Amino acid sequence: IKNGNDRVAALLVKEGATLNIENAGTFLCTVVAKGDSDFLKRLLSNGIDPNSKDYDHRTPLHVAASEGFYVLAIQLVEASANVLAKDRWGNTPLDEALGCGNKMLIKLLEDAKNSQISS
Amino acid sequence: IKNGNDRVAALLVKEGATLNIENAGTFLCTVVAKGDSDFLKRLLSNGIDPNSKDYDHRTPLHVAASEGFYVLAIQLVEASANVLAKDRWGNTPLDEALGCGNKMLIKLLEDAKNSQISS
Amino acid sequence: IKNGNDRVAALLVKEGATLNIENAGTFLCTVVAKGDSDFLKRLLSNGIDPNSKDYDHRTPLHVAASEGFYVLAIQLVEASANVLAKDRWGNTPLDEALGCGNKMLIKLLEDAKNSQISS
Repeated sequence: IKNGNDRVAALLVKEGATLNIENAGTFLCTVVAKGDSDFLKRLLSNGIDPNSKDYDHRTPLHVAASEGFYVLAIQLVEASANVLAKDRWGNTPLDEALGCGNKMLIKLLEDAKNSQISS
Repeated sequence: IKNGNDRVAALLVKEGATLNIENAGTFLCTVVAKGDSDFLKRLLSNGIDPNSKDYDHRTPLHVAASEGFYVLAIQLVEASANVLAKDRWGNTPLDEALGCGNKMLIKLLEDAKNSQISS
Repeated sequence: IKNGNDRVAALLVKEGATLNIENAGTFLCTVVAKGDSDFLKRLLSNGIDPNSKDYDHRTPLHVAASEGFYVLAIQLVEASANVLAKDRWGNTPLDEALGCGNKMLIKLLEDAKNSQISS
């Protein structure tokens, strides 16, 4: 995946390939920090769980809201990985999105959270 | 350092060597999550920064103090680690240790706070 | 174990070896005094008794809990160490940990006490 050769990965997943990595929550949290949107798109194509949390119990929804990224959050919201999960500090990702700002993306995040809460 | 070969590690220090790891703050706070002490004790002997910030600007002192690591906290402050730091939301490591609740850690944090005040 | 050569240590275990040290209780409780975590962890892998009594009939759990060693306490109880022990004057390790004062240690001691009650 990191080499950009997704064609080979199709054969592997057809044979029963599983993407298991230690401390996946930390790995899935630092990818959005670098802004590698293309790299992140291939990750969810492998069926990896996006609800993993780091040592501080922070889902990728928390960092995406704090980072103020709209494109990354839109793809992450499509994965449907929780709506509002309390962290060690006790702050829900929805609350972090409102505090961070970005009303253009805050409304989209709120609508995505409302849709997730409705389901 | 990974295999504990301090004899070989000390040779490189004399001949000239340093630790160049991507996401030093993120990597260092992950080590303290497991709880190993000897692995990171020799790391500080190679000149690694103990105050490196993670993606959430969280010092390893915050990780050690919040979970309840005590023997590791004194090791970190032995490397002149800052104690008046703040997190992304805003919280001092001494306040975080006091918030969790530990008489022994509060006294150690107060001593660290006194050292910072004395400077 | 002294030099950390676990590779050589594991060979002796397979070929047949054991630790025969005079005053095992006195020696073991001295290990936790300095606070090294890697040294005593491999000791339990060789079958050393974690409940060996010292000259004052003090278990290593009492030494770790009284001073405030938390990461070592979970290591000792991982070797099926007794938690309802008594000292020469008479004091449970859970009571000693509670007497010193530690919210994290009290919960761990209560969990250890629950395991002893469940048996």
